[PDB]
Amino acid sequence: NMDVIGERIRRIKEEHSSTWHYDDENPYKTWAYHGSYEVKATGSASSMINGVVKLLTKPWDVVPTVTQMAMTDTTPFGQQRVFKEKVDTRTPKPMPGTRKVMEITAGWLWRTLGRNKRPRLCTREEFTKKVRTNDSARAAVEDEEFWKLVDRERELHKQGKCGSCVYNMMWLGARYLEFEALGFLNEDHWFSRENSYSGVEGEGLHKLGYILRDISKIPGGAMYADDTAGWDTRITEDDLHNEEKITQQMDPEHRQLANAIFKLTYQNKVVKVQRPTPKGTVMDIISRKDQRGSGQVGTYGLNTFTNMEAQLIRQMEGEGVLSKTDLENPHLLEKKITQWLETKGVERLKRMAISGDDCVVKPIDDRFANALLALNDMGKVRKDIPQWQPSKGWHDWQQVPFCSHHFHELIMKDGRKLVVPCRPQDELIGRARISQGAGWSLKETACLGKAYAQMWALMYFHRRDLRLASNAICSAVPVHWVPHQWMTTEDMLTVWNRVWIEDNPWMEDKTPVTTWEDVPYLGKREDQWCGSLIGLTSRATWAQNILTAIQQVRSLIGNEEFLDYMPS
Ligand SMILES: CC(=O)Oc1ccc2oc(=O)sc2c1
Ligand SMILES: [Zn+2]
Ligand SMILES: [Zn+2]
Repeated sequence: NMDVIGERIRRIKEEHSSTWHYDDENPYKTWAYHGSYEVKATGSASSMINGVVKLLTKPWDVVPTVTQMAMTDTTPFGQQRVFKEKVDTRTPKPMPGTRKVMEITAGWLWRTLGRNKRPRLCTREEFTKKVRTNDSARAAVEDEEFWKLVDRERELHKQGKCGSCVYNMMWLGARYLEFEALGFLNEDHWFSRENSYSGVEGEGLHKLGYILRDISKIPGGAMYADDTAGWDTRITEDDLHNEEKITQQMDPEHRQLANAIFKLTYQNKVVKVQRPTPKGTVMDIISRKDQRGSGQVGTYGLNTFTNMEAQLIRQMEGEGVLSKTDLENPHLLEKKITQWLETKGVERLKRMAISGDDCVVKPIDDRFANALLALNDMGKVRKDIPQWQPSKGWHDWQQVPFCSHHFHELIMKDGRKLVVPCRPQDELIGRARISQGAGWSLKETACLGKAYAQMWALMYFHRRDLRLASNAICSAVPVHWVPHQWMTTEDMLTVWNRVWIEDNPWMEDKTPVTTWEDVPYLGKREDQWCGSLIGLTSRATWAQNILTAIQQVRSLIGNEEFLDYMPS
């Protein structure tokens, strides 16, 4: 406990020797509380509306989901409330047999993931380049020799000590050191689909639907997509020990630094959290030994790894490999587990799409639906369902939720088929109406709106309202103002052809599309089912007079150069 985190706590208290105290009105139940000092609030109850896209989406002024997205509470008041929900709980220890199959599966999964690639340290030059292309963390620290502070803390890590690696709910220094030891998982694409079979790292939203359709071709039962209640809070001490096994593939200098990250920063953590008190705002210093910190490099990759392991074990239980007697058995035999992993594991990974805590799996049959002993005992309890009620799956991949989307198959006029991402339209419009940052000119606000308009033309062109609104936004913003593929000056029909035709591996016929008229929409019934306002008179009035709203935005912007992108 204190031998690992003590030095960090001593430096925090010494820096704030004035106003340091032990408040017993602290609410912490499952975290170790250490002390508090005096800062005052950072955050807001709601953020600003993007006025450009708001002026151009008037019928959605009267939509409750759009209004709610007036940002969440980042104030210390709102910060303490998120803490009560799930962060301040304890996950029960898994049973001894459960712990063993997790260890066996983790060993096999890391060896499979490391079959072609080798771990490596990441570099100051990589970290610096990443920042520039996107005790405070800015683009201003990497040009200053603050790398000597990084250098001094690394020497502590090499001795098994930690001095200043703390996260809140040098800071950039702690995150560089984590990137240095574990950044290879992301930078060398360990969870790409080719390397991990279940992963989708770097695939991109326009590919996820095609992947789901490919999974549907595998013989088996329904497709299951269970959400876990607060996944990051359900990462156990056993989970962290299993994730640590990647260090066995490292060179000793690398192993030493990654072992320091795992033991001192993941399996012992020191956290700052703001709290309101009748005297004001207060920064509390807390610590615990399990759960995952969301503000960390490698959070995504390690969550993907542990979810891959968890879903494999659930497939195991569905197929009869694991029983309740096995999960309780402290002397469980490895044989049947290893044999299943070596004969079936890769085939079973291919039945899954897994992005962090988000998973889709198509097991060999539907026994999986009621295979819940290991899933619950591992702590990955499903959200908003009785603990032992069978999972409900889908027999249409187009109904499966993944990455906050579902995916529609679209027949183009020329007969070729697209697979497009989609979500309830109010979520897309509600997000595009939110800017963040207080001191943002009309120009920066117009550029962000243009950025949303280009994403809509590239990803959501098939929704009638969004293509209209996207065209209206781009007509209202100067053509020469410029805001992953939707941040450029290229003609959006050109970018569309590159993404959906040219570089699309599921499009055999590379024949380019020459007009937006050849770019299809969802069927009208599906468009309305997914939130379209087409068919309402307030939408027809908006569409009919949209040039008026465009010209009003142009009048206020000034005498810049505008192009008309023809919105009705
Ligand atoms: C064929 C065509 O002109 O389509 C578009 C649509 C939106 C848009 O926003 C830009 O910056 S360029 C651009 C082109
Ligand atoms: Zn440290
Ligand atoms: Zn849809």
